[PDB]
Amino acid sequence: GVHHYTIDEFNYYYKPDRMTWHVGEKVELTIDNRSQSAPPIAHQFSIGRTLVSRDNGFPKSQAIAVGWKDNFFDGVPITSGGQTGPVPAFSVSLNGGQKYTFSFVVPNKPGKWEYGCFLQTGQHFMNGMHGILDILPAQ
Ligand SMILES: [Cl-]
Ligand SMILES: [Cu+2]
Ligand code: NA
Repeated sequence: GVHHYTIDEFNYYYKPDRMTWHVGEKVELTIDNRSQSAPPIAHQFSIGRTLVSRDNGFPKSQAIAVGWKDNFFDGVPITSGGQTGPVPAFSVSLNGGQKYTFSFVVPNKPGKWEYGCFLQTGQHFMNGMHGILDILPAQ
């Protein structure tokens, strides 16, 4: 069947912050921006590998996240309401209280992926806004 997954966004973390899918699973994923602040803030949800950070040539106690080198959803056909097809550079951006639901088949990309928010020049990411996606081979 279609498996329903929900990832809630809060300042500055995801619930759940860990998720496990199998290759070939039918997934319907809802990203919901449940920002609790006054005012509430926008959040990003991107699945990728290999973190890119800023560089200025000086060392940092905390590297400033700017994105993923590898997008998990590259080539992955997605359905969301009336639209079907792959989305170039797919990332989910939501104002406070907006949600977005989309469905796909988990691609043959096994192993450890990460999800993250790069907004406010990586301050959300530095504050904890990232999680881990494990892709298991089809049983
Ligand atoms: Cl960020
Ligand atoms: Cu965020
Ligand atoms: Na988002």
